[PDB]
Amino acid sequence: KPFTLPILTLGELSNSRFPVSIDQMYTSPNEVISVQCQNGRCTLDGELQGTTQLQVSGICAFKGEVTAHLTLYNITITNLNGSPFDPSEDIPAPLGVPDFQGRVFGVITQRDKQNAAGQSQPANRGHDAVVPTYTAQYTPKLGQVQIGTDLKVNQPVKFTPVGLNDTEHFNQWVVPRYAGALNLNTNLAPSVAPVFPGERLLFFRSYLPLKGGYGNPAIDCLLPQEWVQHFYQEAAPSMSEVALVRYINPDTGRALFEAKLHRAGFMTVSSNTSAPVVVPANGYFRFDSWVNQFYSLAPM
Repeated sequence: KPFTLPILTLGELSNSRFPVSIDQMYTSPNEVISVQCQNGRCTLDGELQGTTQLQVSGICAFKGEVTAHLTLYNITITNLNGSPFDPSEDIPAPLGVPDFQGRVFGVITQRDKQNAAGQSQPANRGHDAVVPTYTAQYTPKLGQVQIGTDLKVNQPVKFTPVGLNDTEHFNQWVVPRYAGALNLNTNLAPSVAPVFPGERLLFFRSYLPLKGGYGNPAIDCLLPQEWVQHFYQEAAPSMSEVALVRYINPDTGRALFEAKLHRAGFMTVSSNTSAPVVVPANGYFRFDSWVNQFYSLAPM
């Protein structure tokens, strides 16, 4: 089966590491030469990796049960489908959980498991919450995270992400210790990097909302969520380690620039600057052909 990309403009692409629309394509800073994010990870032949799952509503979201009220609550997390999480499962953590250090802001909602006498429907409550992912309390692989905001113990919760609380401790390329400092992370999607001098990573960037403070925080993903979804659907065999892709202006049919789309599921370009890529609104990538690591990209 021939490999393809979905046909989607930048305005039709979603971030795979936070559930928001893409704002820009962006070339990696000089300091960012290797990354190992765990959401938005998928091989070109459709194998999801890391903590990647298919639903936008799963990205940086989680479900679980409140086990303790301390402003702070301990949550025993489940899989997103509500089934109990088995730490023995060969994934880094429940699929969808945040893959970066930061203070994730969203809303925790709670619907009671049973109805009160005289009520035909369950009681509900919900509150703003912060989920720190850089502290020892963030141990989703051990089945527990801590949130700060009442909430009932042993009643199920949903966390809907909105943005970051603030930029304190926001390091998008530092993978959390999913099982705490005593345990190595396991079953990680591998690190990716340019290996051709003068190439750098090409990111799909979103500027996340903030609850407060100064900032315009960026989260960069390797693949849009729709690309992950498409690759999984097609399951097209990869015929080499590198797919040459070109960004097309559809009304002219001309290629504006070219990029390497690597088998592991990430892109590199030939560029000397870290900056937003300025492109027409109607443009999109198209698969050209399979090449190899020695192929030299035209400067963009």
